[PDB]
Amino acid sequence: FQIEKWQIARCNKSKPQKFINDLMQVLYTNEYMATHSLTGAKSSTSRDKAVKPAMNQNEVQEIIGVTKQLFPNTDDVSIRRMIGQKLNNCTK
Amino acid sequence: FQIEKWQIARCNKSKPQKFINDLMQVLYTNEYMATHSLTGAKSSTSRDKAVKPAMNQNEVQEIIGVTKQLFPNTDDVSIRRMIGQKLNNCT
DNA sequence: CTCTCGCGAGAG
DNA sequence: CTCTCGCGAGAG
Repeated sequence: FQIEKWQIARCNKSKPQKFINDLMQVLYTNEYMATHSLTGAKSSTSRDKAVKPAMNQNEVQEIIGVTKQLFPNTDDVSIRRMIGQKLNNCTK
Repeated sequence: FQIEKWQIARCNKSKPQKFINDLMQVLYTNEYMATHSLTGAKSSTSRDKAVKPAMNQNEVQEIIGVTKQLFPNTDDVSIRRMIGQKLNNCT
């Protein structure tokens, strides 16, 4: 699993969160992003509810590497939160 | 309100979050940080308990300014989240 | 305390 | 859709 330049060409380059919003939209359906989390962990505030399965960690790490290449001043922890932010803003 | 170099000098320079954690512990008591949020916004979740009041926004901008001088490639909004993380760290 | 991290309101 | 930003479990 390898993100290509033609996928990267379609994505806002002004800001990392904007790049992530565009790239996730190129790679994934809305239904997929609404039903998965970054890590598959239970939310501290979800009691006795379905736990969303994790993204493919190979796809996560490719997403992070491509983002890091275009945004050298963003770091691992920030890009992870940004992928989570996009996933959190998708509804079934 | 101005942050002095003697306060900056007591702080980890390796990572912005470590710097912010050190800097805020030099400026504020644990109990102050325990009981404030960055902006004083009402929780999206716990709507019953009293709302933690905001930090002083002048102090916030002086912290972001001093952070930005040492970590010029960290953006303003990340620094705001890091100030938030450290307040949360005191709860 | 510290970090990571899924979630939510409510206003753009 | 998109952002800011507070809660809070669990492992460290």
